Amino acid sequence: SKLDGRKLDVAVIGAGVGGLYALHRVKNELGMNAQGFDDASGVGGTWYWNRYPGCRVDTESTVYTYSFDMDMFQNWEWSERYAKQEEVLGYLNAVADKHGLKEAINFNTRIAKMEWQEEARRWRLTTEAGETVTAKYVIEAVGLLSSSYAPQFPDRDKFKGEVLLASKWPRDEPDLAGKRVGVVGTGSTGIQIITSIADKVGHLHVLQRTPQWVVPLGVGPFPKETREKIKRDPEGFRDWALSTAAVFGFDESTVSALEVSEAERQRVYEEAWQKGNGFAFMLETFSDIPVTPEANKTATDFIKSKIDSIVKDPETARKLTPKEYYAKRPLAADHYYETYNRDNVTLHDVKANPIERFTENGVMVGGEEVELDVLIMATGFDAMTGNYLKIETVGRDGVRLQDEWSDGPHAYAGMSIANFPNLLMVFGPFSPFTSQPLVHEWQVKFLTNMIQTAEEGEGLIETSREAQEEWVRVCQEGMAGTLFEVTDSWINGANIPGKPRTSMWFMGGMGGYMEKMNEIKADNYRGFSI
Ligand SMILES: Cc1cc2nc3c(=O)[nH]c(=O)nc-3n(C[C@H](O)[C@H](O)[C@H](O)COP(=O)(O)OP(=O)(O)OC[C@H]3O[C@@H](n4cnc5c(N)ncnc54)[C@H](O)[C@@H]3O)c2cc1C
Ligand SMILES: NC(=O)c1ccc[n+]([C@@H]2O[C@H](COP(=O)([O-])OP(=O)(O)OC[C@H]3O[C@@H](n4cnc5c(N)ncnc54)[C@H](OP(=O)(O)O)[C@@H]3O)[C@@H](O)[C@H]2O)c1
Repeated sequence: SKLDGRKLDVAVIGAGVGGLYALHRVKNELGMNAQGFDDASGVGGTWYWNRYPGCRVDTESTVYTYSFDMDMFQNWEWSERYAKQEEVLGYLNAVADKHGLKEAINFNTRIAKMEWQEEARRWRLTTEAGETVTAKYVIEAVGLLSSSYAPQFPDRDKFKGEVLLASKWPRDEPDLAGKRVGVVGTGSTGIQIITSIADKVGHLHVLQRTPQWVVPLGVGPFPKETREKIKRDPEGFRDWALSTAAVFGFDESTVSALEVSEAERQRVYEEAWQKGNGFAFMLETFSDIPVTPEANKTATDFIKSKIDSIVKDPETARKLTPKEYYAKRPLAADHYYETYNRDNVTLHDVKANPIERFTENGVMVGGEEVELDVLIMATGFDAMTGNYLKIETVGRDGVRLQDEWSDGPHAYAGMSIANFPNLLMVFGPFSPFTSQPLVHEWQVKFLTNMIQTAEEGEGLIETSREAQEEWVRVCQEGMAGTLFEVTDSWINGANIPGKPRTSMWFMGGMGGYMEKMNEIKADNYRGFSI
């Protein structure tokens, strides 16, 4: 192998949003000998793999975009407000084409192991094919929502049909027309598939373990007026977006739902309902919706009244009504609840009627057979830690990341890990809960500036255990003051049997994150030893 034996300054793991910019920064902007690695055959990460029907971003294309190339930031002709998967993938390919990244990426190359060599001051990487690559620094951009999860029901051998994984959709597009199709899952992926295929399949069986509080997305044209605002001052727009908590293209509300009149609550929620977008409904309306049960109930009572008015069959309306708080990743899709009024859609509550096993012709659900041609798993991810822990990662004195993270992840600022020198993450665990591209850019700029500083001397970046544990503690405390603390979902690991259930996010928003990180940088990179 020509790769075998290669010696790099920087290895970038991943060629999604994070890895592409990380590689551009170290190779093109900083002039380092750097290459990327991805098990995918091309760039795009998320947008390369998730080719399922209806896949689309929930962040407006004004903010789900790079800003580092100011020409593309102001002039890329996004076709609509919320870009579909193919368009995002096309954009990432155009970025990689323009900046010569593909020639510096080793595609179809999975990193199986990385081991710190203290005397050599290098990381030794082993690919799945057994090739050895060394790098002074590793920038790990393997994604928080990249390790697919799907239950394996008994007797799959008996089933004559197809079982598809939405997050690793087949490269040859499946034929769904006229078929009996089951969808397992009603998170963001499931609701996109459901609304995309309901009028194409012969019959759609929605296998719903837990309904969530869906609001409209507001699919529509690209906001020309925001783009005019950007062109006055694209850096100012970028900086404004980063100053918000979620970086979703709006200012979060500072008004408590409980300090206004009932008429104002109704006005605000109706306005947000017509505007669309789940993050806006949860955060642009009032300030305390995911904080107190009383405020949360004003929002869910509103959504419940919509469900009841839309869904013709009352029992179906009740099955679509969650019992949990509105305290998961907020969901949005257009014409969602109306789907259940179709004569070819059946909703199954598979908490009350569990999926028991496969049969020859379908699936057993609460004691009755549901005949299926196709079963689509929209079941999410071993989130946050899944793909980090798939790389055997050996740090100082042989310490294994698998052991360090045995009770949950521990990391400093979502970018470094104590006992793993010169290993930097893009948007790792304990990052802020934000839209990702503009925040990836900010983090990449922060960590590559640390690399450049390290390269002026010894070339060693170590992170303090105490700083890491204090960062983790701040994230735990922030979660513990919200309803996310008492609402199980992938956000706290509860969706994976056996997985530690714990806080894994910084909860102060991007504005608060940057303030903390800038204070750390100003205090001679407190918690880092460079
Ligand atoms: C359906 C879906 C919709 C989403 N919508 C939004 C949205 O609207 N707004 C938003 O902000 N975020 C959204 N996200 C989050 C999305 O993950 C991020 O926006 C972003 O795409 C993540 O980029 P990344 O580079 O961090 O990781 P990824 O996109 O996951 O890319 C990581 C790449 O590295 C590969 N890789 C992993 N391990 C290895 C290894 N050992 N060796 C070699 N290669 C490896 C992976 O296979 C992958 O190709 C969505 C995610 C999904 C799945
Ligand atoms: N529109 C977008 O921008 C978009 C689209 C897709 C994904 N994403 C991102 O990716 C994240 C994950 O979304 P996702 O929908 O793929 O996954 P998800 O939010 O984890 O939802 C998974 C769904 O599958 C059900 N599920 C999991 N295991 C199951 C099992 N054994 N048996 C039956 N049902 C099971 C889950 O029910 P339970 O609730 O009972 O566990 C849930 O309804 C999103 O929250 C979001 O951050 C964004």
